[PDB]
Amino acid sequence: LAGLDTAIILIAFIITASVLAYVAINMGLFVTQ
Amino acid sequence: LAGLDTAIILIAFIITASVLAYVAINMGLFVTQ
Repeated sequence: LAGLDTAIILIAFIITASVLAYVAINMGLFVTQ
Repeated sequence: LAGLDTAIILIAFIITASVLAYVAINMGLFVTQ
């Protein structure tokens, strides 16, 4: 099925969103300060 | 995002105001003397 496939792609794509926010926020506070 | 670029756009122009103010006050401080 894809239900177990989609759930795995979900966790992966969610982490890459967290890393993107981790860097984007950091660079936000850096150039601001 | 309009937050990072604006901060750089900001600092790019605040630098410009500093250099113009630099040669501005230097202009008056000379001619009056």
